[PDB]
Amino acid sequence: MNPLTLAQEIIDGRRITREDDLSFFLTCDLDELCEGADRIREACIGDKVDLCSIINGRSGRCPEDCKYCAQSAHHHTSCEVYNFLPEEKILEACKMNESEGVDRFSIVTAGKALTGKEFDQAIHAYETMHRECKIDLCASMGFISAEQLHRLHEAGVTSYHHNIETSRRNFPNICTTHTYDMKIETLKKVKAEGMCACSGGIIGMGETWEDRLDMAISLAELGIDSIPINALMPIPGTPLEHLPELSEPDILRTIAFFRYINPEANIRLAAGRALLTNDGETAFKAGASASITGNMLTTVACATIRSDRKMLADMGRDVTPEYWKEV
Ligand SMILES: C[S@+](CC[C@H](N)C(=O)[O-])C[C@H]1O[C@@H](n2cnc3c(N)ncnc32)[C@H](O)[C@@H]1O
Ligand SMILES: C[C@@H]1NC(=O)N[C@@H]1CCCCCC(=O)O
Ligand code: SF4
Ligand SMILES: [Cl-]
Ligand SMILES: [Fe+3]
Repeated sequence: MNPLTLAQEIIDGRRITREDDLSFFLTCDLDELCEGADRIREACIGDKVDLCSIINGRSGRCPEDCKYCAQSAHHHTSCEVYNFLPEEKILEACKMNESEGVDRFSIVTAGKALTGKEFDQAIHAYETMHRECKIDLCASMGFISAEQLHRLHEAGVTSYHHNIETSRRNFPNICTTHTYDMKIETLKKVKAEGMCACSGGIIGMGETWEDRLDMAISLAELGIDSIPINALMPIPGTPLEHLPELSEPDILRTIAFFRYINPEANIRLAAGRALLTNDGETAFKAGASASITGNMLTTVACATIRSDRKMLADMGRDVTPEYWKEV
């Protein structure tokens, strides 16, 4: 077995399982694994690169203890602190991302879960966006209930984001206040609601190569539709502030095997894209088919949205959103 023929087999319908020799993806040649991942992406996704965007709808004060997170109240960081934003600020950002041609937009909230009056405020914001704007809609709100997921879906939200973060084995080393099992339960609810599930995690936090493979396999078993691969941005004041940043070859290997293991998913670049040369150009040629663009939650964009769209179009990818296709 070799990466080039294995990519052909997957194009022709083979699917990697937990019982396959996953160590192959660690020992095989990187450039061949990238080439094969790009071919799998071309066959299963095609040339569209889906671009999404986010707003930090509620910043800081989270009681959870995730070791990477700027917004955990267990850490003293530079993060802004505010309760759920006024609707006008959300609509301003939605309209801006639509003016720039982004495919979808998400409200992302710090906290264990968004509940009660602030949840109602989010719903109202989605109703206004669904009425006024053509850009598609996502939410990332923590451990919400099935009834809340249905309310989001009825208001026009089509994807729910809930990252597994790390492998099951490594999860207790990153967070003690909630569990990996709790993440999987939310994801099952997202699928039962008929929404797209967007779930990935963070690499470079000290997890092993085998943990990264287990993340990829676990998301494949769930049928996850969109998989954000964040490289750690070490945040000053958090426990992980002094971890070394990942190299481009290590990120590319990860993107590529996530593509082999999740051939039909959008493998999506997310935080840490500045670690890649040319703001991720090579990753789009190594299995990635989607990216978050523009500003993140407490850190700034690696480039403007326009720069990302021009880079992708110049390499021959399609970045025209559906709402700009008039005829
Ligand atoms: C989506 S959560 C917000 C909603 C909710 N509180 C939750 O945890 O599901 C924000 C996402 O940002 C990513 N993230 C946070 N801090 C990061 C960092 N320093 N480097 C890379 N990714 C990070 C994590 O993967 C996390 O899932
Ligand atoms: C929510 C978006 N979806 C995802 O998987 N990561 C994004 C957020 C990245 C945050 C990077 C660190 C920060 O800005 O605090
Ligand atoms: S639950 Fe979400 S906001 Fe809270 S510390 Fe963890 S990643 Fe950050
Ligand atoms: Cl756990
Ligand atoms: Fe603490």
